Amino acid sequence: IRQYSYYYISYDDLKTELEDNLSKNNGQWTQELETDFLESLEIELDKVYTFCKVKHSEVFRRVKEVQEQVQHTVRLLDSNNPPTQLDFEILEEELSDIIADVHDLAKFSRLNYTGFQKIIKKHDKKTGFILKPVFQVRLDSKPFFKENYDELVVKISQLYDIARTSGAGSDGFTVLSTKSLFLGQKLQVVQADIASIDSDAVVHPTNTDFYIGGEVGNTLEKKGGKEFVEAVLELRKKNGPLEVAGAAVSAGHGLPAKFVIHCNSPVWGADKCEELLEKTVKNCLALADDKKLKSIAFPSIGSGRNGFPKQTAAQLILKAISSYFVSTMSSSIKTVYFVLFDSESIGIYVQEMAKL
Repeated sequence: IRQYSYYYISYDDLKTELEDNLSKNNGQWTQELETDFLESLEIELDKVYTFCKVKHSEVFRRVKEVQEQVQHTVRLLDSNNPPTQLDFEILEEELSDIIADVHDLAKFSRLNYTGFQKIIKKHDKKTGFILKPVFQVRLDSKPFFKENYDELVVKISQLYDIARTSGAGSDGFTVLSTKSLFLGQKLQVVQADIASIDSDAVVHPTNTDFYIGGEVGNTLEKKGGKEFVEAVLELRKKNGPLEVAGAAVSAGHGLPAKFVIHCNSPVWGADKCEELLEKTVKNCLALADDKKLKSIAFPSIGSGRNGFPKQTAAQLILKAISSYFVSTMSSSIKTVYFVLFDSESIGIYVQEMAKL
């Protein structure tokens, strides 16, 4: 049966009134009929307005109750107590009730708003009495709805663009492939200048002395300028040299990135070099979590001048990233970017990501 009141539309009785009065006066209208009709309109407007005001506060009270419930369940887990079957049942019932109310309120508001506009247009046309400006004043003093079609389309189109470009936006870098890990972390292959990527952290493969002359180092220096170079130099003095598989962080001065994570990857052929490449990646991720970062961008570390075969490097890096999020309780990292420039590397990473 539902609450009947959401099915109430003022236009229905207002139309009947307008038409019954027209018919009874042979299609003629009078100031007396106009006075009565404006009274009906004002009554209907107050009815619709007060209803909307009441229902919005009701929704608000119920969502607050919902928040307390879900908060309660989080606190249970924090205290090592299990969420219960009853808790899920109650939460789902409350939510489905709220959405029913929101959905019916949305419909009720739109249809009644359209109603007032349409009954006025009909009235002014059929009667020759121009009521639109006077009723507009009433309508504006009792706001219950506004279409704002332009703003609506703008926002919906933003969501369209975000979803279509897999979250980057069409003006942003290009996302080529996305895979989600079990806990929800996104792995994305992107084509871009890694220096222009505006992730929380960018990874700079380097050596024990923080040499910045590598490919990534160079593009960071191009983008970041003197501030980047000086920041790296300061990090070298403060941190000391980078051990193999070691990582260290500097501020991303002059860079879109907030932080630069510098790592010292092992050389291909060195003792335990594959294991050390994994450790390098996890150490980068650990530092990103340490700074509470939500995103980190890797180039293909190891496969450059360190001489790792591209497929092997990709396989090891993805293995380490997967391992890390399995091991790490409540990581802040939501997205890992793989910033690649050529087709073969893109192909290799896409192939390896599918194997997970």
